[PDB]
Amino acid sequence: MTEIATTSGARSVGLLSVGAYRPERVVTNDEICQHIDSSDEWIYTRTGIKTRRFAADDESAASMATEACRRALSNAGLSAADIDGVIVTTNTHFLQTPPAAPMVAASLGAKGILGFDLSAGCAGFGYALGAAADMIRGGGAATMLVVGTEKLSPTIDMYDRGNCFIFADGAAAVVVGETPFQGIGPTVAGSDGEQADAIRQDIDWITFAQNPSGPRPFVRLEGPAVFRWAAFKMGDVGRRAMDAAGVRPDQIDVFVPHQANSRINELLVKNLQLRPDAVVANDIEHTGNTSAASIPLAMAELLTTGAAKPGDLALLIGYGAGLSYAAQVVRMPK
Amino acid sequence: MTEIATTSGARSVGLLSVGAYRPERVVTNDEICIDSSDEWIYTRTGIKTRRFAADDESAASMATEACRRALSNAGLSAADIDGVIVTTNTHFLQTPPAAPMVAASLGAKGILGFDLSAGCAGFGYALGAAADMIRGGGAATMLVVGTEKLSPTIDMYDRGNCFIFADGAAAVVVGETPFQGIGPTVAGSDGEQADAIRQDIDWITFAQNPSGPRPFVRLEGPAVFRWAAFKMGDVGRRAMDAAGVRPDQIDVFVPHQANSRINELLVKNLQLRPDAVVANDIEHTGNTSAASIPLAMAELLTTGAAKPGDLALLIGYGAGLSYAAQVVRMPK
Ligand SMILES: *SCCCCCCCCCCC(=O)O
Ligand SMILES: *SCCCCCCCCCCC(=O)O
Ligand SMILES: CCCCCCCCCCOC(=O)S
Ligand SMILES: CCCCCCCCCCOC(=O)S
Repeated sequence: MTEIATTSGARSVGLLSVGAYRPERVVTNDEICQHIDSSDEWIYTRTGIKTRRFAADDESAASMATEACRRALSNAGLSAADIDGVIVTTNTHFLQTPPAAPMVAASLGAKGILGFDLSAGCAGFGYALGAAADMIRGGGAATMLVVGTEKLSPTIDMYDRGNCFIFADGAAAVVVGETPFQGIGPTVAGSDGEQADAIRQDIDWITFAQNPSGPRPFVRLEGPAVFRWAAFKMGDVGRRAMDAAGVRPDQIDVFVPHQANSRINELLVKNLQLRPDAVVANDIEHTGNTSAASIPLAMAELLTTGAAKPGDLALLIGYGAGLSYAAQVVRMPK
Repeated sequence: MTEIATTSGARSVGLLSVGAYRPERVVTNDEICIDSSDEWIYTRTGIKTRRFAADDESAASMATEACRRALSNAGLSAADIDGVIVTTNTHFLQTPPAAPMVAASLGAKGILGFDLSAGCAGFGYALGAAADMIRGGGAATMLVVGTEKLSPTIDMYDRGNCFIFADGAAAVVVGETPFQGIGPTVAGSDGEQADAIRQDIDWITFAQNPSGPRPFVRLEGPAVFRWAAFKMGDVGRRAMDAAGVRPDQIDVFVPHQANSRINELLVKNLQLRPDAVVANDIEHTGNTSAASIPLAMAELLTTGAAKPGDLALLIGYGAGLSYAAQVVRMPK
């Protein structure tokens, strides 16, 4: 009797730019050997990390996202008024509400634009990019920001000899809009809810809030279990992502896995059967693991250093918390 | 150089089914006092009773229950679903996310998913994101579930809001339909009013100073009333417009169940048919935030007021100052 209208947008969409923010404070391996019993040698060998970035007390996941978003637009040659919507992916927004997106949009002077927060561990970016590209193609928006942002510092147990030296702070943003040629492939994603406990906050905020003066929550990590899972399962994931995009492994110029751990990633590369000269992102060396923020920060570093060029066929695999993953083939931004 | 494939899913996508979960325990107006009354609370809010989830229940647990039912009503098993989006404001864990757990609990542990946070516009956005993913080729059928557990967030001395919030979850199955079943998403926000609805103290600042006060949900009634009542009429007009439907065509208005008086003014402004049906689940459900709309859809469908395939305007509004709207067809 009646018909609901249907819309459509751009066919091809891509990473118009990347913009990275990294906090002033550089915390060395040595400067954590205080509260733990190990060396710089030890930490570096098992993780790949040399130094990491720590945000200041007044800095936040939303402030850092804003400064990243600000830089992204500059690199894309656009102002806030060109943006139709922003998606924030984070694990360290410390308010159940309000969301971060609207605050960010307002900070940048695009106060009324659409936006939500996407939470999916370190698969957030892959999912957010997916949703963005999907929204623009459907005609929901034309140009979008997607920003991985993280203030992990406050959640570290400085005595937790298993993960204290892994997490760090930062934010990086990309611009997604119409492009001459297809620049973002299909999103390949999934989960493993059974191993949800592998990466977690040990105490929920409500339990804690009812008994405040007792032990406070921290980020907890079952290393071995997350290693085995990432290293033995993401190899296939990436192949599903290349297969979807219709690309051979030997065509990937740039590998940007989530910066969880250097050993893991090394193993992922060998598995994926890439070219001997594919550029594998290793930002983790001086950035540390920045969760949902890692992939875009990885991209930015590879471009800043000139090891990757704009237009390079890249493969992104995000993996981590909740045991979730998201992957896709893209063209390098900027 | 080298091509990247351009894929495409099914063009037309709708709501196959709705499924609701509401906790056992009924908390009556009387069972909460501040300095108020049954006739006081019903006048400003439209609430009579609300439901509270038990101490062993969660956002995630209710979501699963809701999904499981949505799945039953769809005539589908968890193996038919390609992904789940959980929209919530009360999953009290920074990580891991709720979606894979719900996925695990449903018995489809492998499927994709995430948590989408956008105040009470969460559902509008999550529905949008779903249809978009299905139309794009990344999923054939999906669950969108709104879940909420606001009981522990409420401050019993807050004469402004303590009687407003409740617990509950409701999910929908989205998938290929003979005709277009989800209108174009119409959304936006007002960042400059982020504090209108907020958690007064962040979790870390609280954790670093536990001898101070604990966080609670704080609300600026007046500012939230002005905004919602006098802006969301336009949003409704923009959503009906995108859907290529006239106001006088709408069978069912389902605004977010924030406040009956807000929603009362909205209906007048929207200039719908005298016989348009208005979501009032709030009377006995209360404000369940990101879950209100699907709950209201299920309540209307259970009640007979809304039939399957009715034309329904959805308008989600709330925290962050975020809004999301669409014209959908009624499921089941
Ligand atoms: S993919 C990496 C996810 C782990 C970081 C998530 C944020 C910290 C976890 C919460 C810790 C806390 O604040 O208690
Ligand atoms: S759109 C509804 C806005 C209020 C619901 C958001 C969750 C409650 C805020 C958190 C309060 C707390 O810290 O417990
Ligand atoms: C002593 C070995 C070092 C631990 C290796 C496990 C690394 C997994 C960290 C992944 O966390 C995420 O952010 S995901
Ligand atoms: C000026 C009269 C005040 C009435 C109280 C307003 C209630 C606002 C409820 C907030 O809705 C949300 O879900 S947030």
